[PDB]
Amino acid sequence: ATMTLTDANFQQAIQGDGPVLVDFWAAWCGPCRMMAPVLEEFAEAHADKVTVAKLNVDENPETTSQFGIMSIPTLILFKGGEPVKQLIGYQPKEQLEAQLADVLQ
Repeated sequence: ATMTLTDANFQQAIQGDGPVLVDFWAAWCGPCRMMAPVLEEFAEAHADKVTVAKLNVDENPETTSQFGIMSIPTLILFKGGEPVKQLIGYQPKEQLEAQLADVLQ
């Protein structure tokens, strides 16, 4: 699948006609430093059923600003440019994969 990306490629990911998990963390956020390793297992667990596309939020102001993406750790799931769902805060796997099941199903 996809992997870590930057601003001009955020778009070129989210436009795609498949589950693009955009994995918003940042270089300082205490809980995102603990969710990022949780989100490494959450990459592996379905690694080619979903794009996972991790980035340091501050580097991509584009469309981050539009969807209120200062609440990091944040996880938007896109396809076709359309965010079908958006999750925030350190959810465990059993809550994340449950909420996100509506694209893993």
